[PDB]
Amino acid sequence: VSQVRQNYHSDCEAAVNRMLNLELYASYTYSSMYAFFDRDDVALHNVAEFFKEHSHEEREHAEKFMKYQNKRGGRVVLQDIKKPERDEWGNTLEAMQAALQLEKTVNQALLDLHKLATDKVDPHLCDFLESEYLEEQVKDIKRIGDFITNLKRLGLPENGMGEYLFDKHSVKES
Amino acid sequence: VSQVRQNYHSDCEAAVNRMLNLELYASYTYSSMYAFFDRDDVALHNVAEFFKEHSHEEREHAEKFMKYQNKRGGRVVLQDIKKPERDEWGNTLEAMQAALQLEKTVNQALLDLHKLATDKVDPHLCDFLESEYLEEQVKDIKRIGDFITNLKRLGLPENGMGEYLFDKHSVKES
Amino acid sequence: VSQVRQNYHSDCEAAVNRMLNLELYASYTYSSMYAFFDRDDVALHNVAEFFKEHSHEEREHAEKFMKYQNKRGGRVVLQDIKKPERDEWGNTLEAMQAALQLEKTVNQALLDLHKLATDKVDPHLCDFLESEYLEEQVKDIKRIGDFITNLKRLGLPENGMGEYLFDKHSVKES
Amino acid sequence: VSQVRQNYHSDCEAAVNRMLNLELYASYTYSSMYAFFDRDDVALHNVAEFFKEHSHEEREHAEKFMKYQNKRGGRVVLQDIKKPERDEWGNTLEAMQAALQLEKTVNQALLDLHKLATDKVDPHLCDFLESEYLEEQVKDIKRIGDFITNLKRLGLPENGMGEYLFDKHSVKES
Ligand SMILES: [Cl-]
Ligand SMILES: [Cl-]
Ligand SMILES: [Cl-]
Ligand SMILES: [Cl-]
Ligand SMILES: [Cl-]
Ligand SMILES: [Cl-]
Ligand SMILES: [Cl-]
Ligand SMILES: [Cl-]
Ligand SMILES: [Cl-]
Ligand SMILES: [Cl-]
Ligand SMILES: [Cl-]
Ligand SMILES: [Cl-]
Ligand SMILES: [Cl-]
Ligand SMILES: [Cl-]
Ligand SMILES: [Cl-]
Ligand SMILES: [Cl-]
Ligand SMILES: [Cl-]
Ligand SMILES: [Cl-]
Ligand SMILES: [Cl-]
Ligand SMILES: [Cl-]
Ligand SMILES: [Cl-]
Ligand SMILES: [Cl-]
Ligand SMILES: [Cl-]
Ligand SMILES: [Cl-]
Ligand SMILES: [Cl-]
Ligand SMILES: [Cl-]
Ligand SMILES: [Cl-]
Ligand SMILES: [Cl-]
Ligand SMILES: [Cl-]
Ligand SMILES: [Cl-]
Ligand SMILES: [Cl-]
Ligand SMILES: [Cl-]
Ligand SMILES: [Cl-]
Ligand SMILES: [Cl-]
Ligand SMILES: [Cl-]
Ligand SMILES: [Cl-]
Ligand SMILES: [Cl-]
Ligand SMILES: [Cl-]
Ligand SMILES: [Cl-]
Ligand SMILES: [Cl-]
Ligand SMILES: [Cl-]
Ligand SMILES: [Fe+2]
Ligand SMILES: [Fe+2]
Ligand SMILES: [Fe+2]
Ligand SMILES: [Fe+2]
Ligand SMILES: [Fe+2]
Ligand SMILES: [Fe+2]
Ligand SMILES: [Fe+2]
Ligand SMILES: [Fe+2]
Ligand SMILES: [Fe+2]
Ligand SMILES: [Mg+2]
Ligand SMILES: [Mg+2]
Ligand SMILES: [Mg+2]
Ligand SMILES: [Mg+2]
Ligand SMILES: [Mg+2]
Ligand SMILES: [Mg+2]
Ligand SMILES: [Mg+2]
Ligand SMILES: [Mg+2]
Ligand SMILES: [Mg+2]
Ligand SMILES: [Mg+2]
Ligand SMILES: [Mg+2]
Ligand SMILES: [Mg+2]
Ligand SMILES: [Mg+2]
Ligand SMILES: [Mg+2]
Ligand SMILES: [Mg+2]
Ligand SMILES: [Mg+2]
Ligand SMILES: [Mg+2]
Ligand SMILES: [Mg+2]
Ligand SMILES: [Mg+2]
Ligand SMILES: [Mg+2]
Ligand SMILES: [Mg+2]
Ligand SMILES: [Mg+2]
Ligand SMILES: [Mg+2]
Ligand SMILES: [Mg+2]
Ligand SMILES: [Mg+2]
Ligand SMILES: [Mg+2]
Ligand SMILES: [Mg+2]
Ligand SMILES: [Mg+2]
Ligand SMILES: [Mg+2]
Ligand SMILES: [Mg+2]
Ligand SMILES: [Mg+2]
Ligand SMILES: [Mg+2]
Ligand SMILES: [Mg+2]
Repeated sequence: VSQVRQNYHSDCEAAVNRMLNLELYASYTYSSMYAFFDRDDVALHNVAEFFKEHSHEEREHAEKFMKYQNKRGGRVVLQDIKKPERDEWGNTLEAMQAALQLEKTVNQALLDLHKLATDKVDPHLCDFLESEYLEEQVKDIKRIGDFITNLKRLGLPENGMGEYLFDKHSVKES
Repeated sequence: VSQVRQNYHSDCEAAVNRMLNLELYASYTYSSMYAFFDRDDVALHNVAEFFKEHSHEEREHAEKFMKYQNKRGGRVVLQDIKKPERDEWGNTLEAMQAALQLEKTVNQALLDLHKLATDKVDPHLCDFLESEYLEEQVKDIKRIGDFITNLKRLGLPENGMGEYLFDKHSVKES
Repeated sequence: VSQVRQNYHSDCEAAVNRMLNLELYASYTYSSMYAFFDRDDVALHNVAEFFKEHSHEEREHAEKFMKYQNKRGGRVVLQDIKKPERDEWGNTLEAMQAALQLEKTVNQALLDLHKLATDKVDPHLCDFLESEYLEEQVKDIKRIGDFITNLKRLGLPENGMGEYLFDKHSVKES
Repeated sequence: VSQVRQNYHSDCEAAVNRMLNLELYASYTYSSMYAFFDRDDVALHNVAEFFKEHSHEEREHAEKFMKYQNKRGGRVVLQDIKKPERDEWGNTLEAMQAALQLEKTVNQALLDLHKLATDKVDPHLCDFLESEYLEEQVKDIKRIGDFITNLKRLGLPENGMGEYLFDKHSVKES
């Protein structure tokens, strides 16, 4: 084994690799949403830039797992990054609903990894997840939920003026 | 009696304690409104922060009565702070209507205390109410009335776009 | 359930509401201590301001639980804030002893909530308590214990000069 | 009558002259206390300077009544300023007790003048007293009461160390 390895279970090492892949998958889905809202026949540029920023965040999340793996003496093993589930995202409401589900999927994987780390008595991995992932996850889920509530209030999907107003007032001006 | 006490009637001392409690009650009601508008299924954050700020203002009002009591040689006597009348506040219009009524209730108590102070020939207490409470009360009542007029103009409760616009333009961006 | 809710047990939601109430109760007790030490026949103004500051801290603690509740998709439910156990607090030693007991009561409730969160496998709630509450609690308990030791050294309750000196040197000049 | 005179009763004019004299009397008493604490066999210089400052404040109070009289078209009429009741003031506790009584005597005269102004339906004079005199009076009475409580706590009159400590910590370093 690696000269640095201590209290790091093979199962946790493998699960970290799977989590890395999921972060990259999430990044790619957000990239797709960016490209969709940038289309000339969609043209909601603040929404597009919101998703582009989140795509970058998720890739940073992935890189943090790579660094973590090496710090513990595990070995990064990469797999294909699967393309997103859709090629087009409907409108801001449909995209935000998909984002909420994606964030909850990522959250569940993080919680499952915490359970595994707990089972294998790995407090360093528990701390890493709690300090770097779990709270930012709850914050993102809350933000997207708040957005969905406002999109519904604004009459999405039917109310185009509502969708226009959301892009101008609810997401940061880019 | 207290060595500082002069021209301070027992009835006024007691009424100041009751007014202190009412300020704390008002604070707590505004706290509840803050928490409601912060819910993910309500998500009107500028409205939420408006009510949070008012909750802090009312607690400051209460503390000013505590200080006043001691300055005159009266004794602060606290009672339970009753929970607010509602657990959920409907929407921005319903909440603002409740706020208007609350501010008028507080105003009536201040006016009643002024009547008592006048009856007991206590010009210091009259001045305190006039200089620190009565005008700020009229200003807050006017502000909330103006808000209600605009919420009705915007089609509340039915018009969700109107409610969204109020939160963006009528209350301070937080 | 709330669209944001994930891995949040009803028992934990309820316990967070109870903890919120306890924070408000603690705030109110400290408010009472402030008013007592501000009396003309007590007149220990640095001690008074110490308790006023702690009253504000506890209310901030309460507000942080409200925000937490909403972030997780729980619902804030408020109850009456009970008045403090005493109307007068004796002297600086008696008040500090009551403060120590209060801080230990709050600490026990936080520890009990951590046990519940652990039982329900909620690492986000565990992290929240550990990162935002448990250490600041230990620090406050240590500070108050240190104060009590010094008040006893200074000859409280009998030694009025000792009590005067504590207010001038041990608590921050306000 | 004076070309400016309007709604100013002769009784109020006379009472303003009497109040002016009382302010000058209070100033002179505080001057005497200053000189006493400046004695080489008393030598409490921060206490001395406290009383000197208050002597100046009272003379400013007197001058404000002179200005007021002329603003309303009344005529300033001066009488002898009687010497203080004592030639020596015992110690810090005795002096502060005399100061408390003096401030309450001045306060009673201000309250009596407010009653007269009310009886003669003079809202300008009522406002003047409320805005310029009554609250600063309550503040000074509270401050002196707080001092007396602390002097007693410090073991005055017998405890010379207590008296020394009061001069160093309770009154401003001059
Ligand atoms: Cl290992
Ligand atoms: Cl181990
Ligand atoms: Cl692997
Ligand atoms: Cl496959
Ligand atoms: Cl999808
Ligand atoms: Cl598709
Ligand atoms: Cl998903
Ligand atoms: Cl985090
Ligand atoms: Cl939003
Ligand atoms: Cl609509
Ligand atoms: Cl705008
Ligand atoms: Cl009285
Ligand atoms: Cl009177
Ligand atoms: Cl009462
Ligand atoms: Cl009741
Ligand atoms: Cl109501
Ligand atoms: Cl309700
Ligand atoms: Cl009401
Ligand atoms: Cl006002
Ligand atoms: Cl408005
Ligand atoms: Cl409408
Ligand atoms: Cl859940
Ligand atoms: Cl789970
Ligand atoms: Cl509950
Ligand atoms: Cl009960
Ligand atoms: Cl107690
Ligand atoms: Cl009691
Ligand atoms: Cl307790
Ligand atoms: Cl902490
Ligand atoms: Cl200490
Ligand atoms: Cl001792
Ligand atoms: Cl006239
Ligand atoms: Cl007239
Ligand atoms: Cl005259
Ligand atoms: Cl004579
Ligand atoms: Cl005398
Ligand atoms: Cl004499
Ligand atoms: Cl006198
Ligand atoms: Cl004043
Ligand atoms: Cl003092
Ligand atoms: Cl003594
Ligand atoms: Fe992520
Ligand atoms: Fe994410
Ligand atoms: Fe108020
Ligand atoms: Fe108010
Ligand atoms: Fe706009
Ligand atoms: Fe607390
Ligand atoms: Fe505390
Ligand atoms: Fe004066
Ligand atoms: Fe004076
Ligand atoms: Mg090797
Ligand atoms: Mg392996
Ligand atoms: Mg495929
Ligand atoms: Mg842990
Ligand atoms: Mg953290
Ligand atoms: Mg994030
Ligand atoms: Mg995320
Ligand atoms: Mg995340
Ligand atoms: Mg937000
Ligand atoms: Mg007494
Ligand atoms: Mg009474
Ligand atoms: Mg009830
Ligand atoms: Mg005013
Ligand atoms: Mg106001
Ligand atoms: Mg108000
Ligand atoms: Mg008010
Ligand atoms: Mg306005
Ligand atoms: Mg729903
Ligand atoms: Mg439940
Ligand atoms: Mg009870
Ligand atoms: Mg920490
Ligand atoms: Mg603390
Ligand atoms: Mg604490
Ligand atoms: Mg604490
Ligand atoms: Mg320390
Ligand atoms: Mg003429
Ligand atoms: Mg005349
Ligand atoms: Mg004579
Ligand atoms: Mg004033
Ligand atoms: Mg003054
Ligand atoms: Mg004065
Ligand atoms: Mg005065
Ligand atoms: Mg003071």
